[PDB]
Amino acid sequence: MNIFEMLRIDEGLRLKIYKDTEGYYTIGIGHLLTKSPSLNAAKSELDKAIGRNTNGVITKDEAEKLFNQDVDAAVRGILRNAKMKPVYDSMDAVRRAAMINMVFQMGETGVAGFTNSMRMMQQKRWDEAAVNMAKSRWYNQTPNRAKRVITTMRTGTWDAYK
Ligand SMILES: [Cl-]
Ligand SMILES: [Cl-]
Repeated sequence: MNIFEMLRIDEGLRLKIYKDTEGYYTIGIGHLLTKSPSLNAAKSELDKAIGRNTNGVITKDEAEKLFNQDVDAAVRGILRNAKMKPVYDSMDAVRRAAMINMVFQMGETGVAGFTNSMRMMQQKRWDEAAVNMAKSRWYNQTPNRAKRVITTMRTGTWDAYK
């Protein structure tokens, strides 16, 4: 197990434009196209990212290609972030994966609001961090996924994904 398998489980795979849980157009493995309500807008964004006239449909290879780019960008975002980097650097690999999943789902902006939790993470206070993270819109909106990620943060193992 690695970050890629993990996120593939959490996000699934759809080759056609679809609305995610918040109702934003998305495609592939969690690739958000746009938050605007125009499907055209979306299609336009899609074509821009793929480099062709997709007509709202992509292949599996294309989806995986967007996915590689997206994972990479998320890691890089963490490293470039002054408050996150040190937390991330302080943790083992499994827990790092958990943080990348959060940033991938909610962006640097959303993750940005887990300060308190990140403090406890840095201090290796797992149980507490886990409890603090559950107090969030994130957990209330997408509880099953949140739970998986929280257990992974808490335990440092992949048990939630087995
Ligand atoms: Cl893109
Ligand atoms: Cl969920």
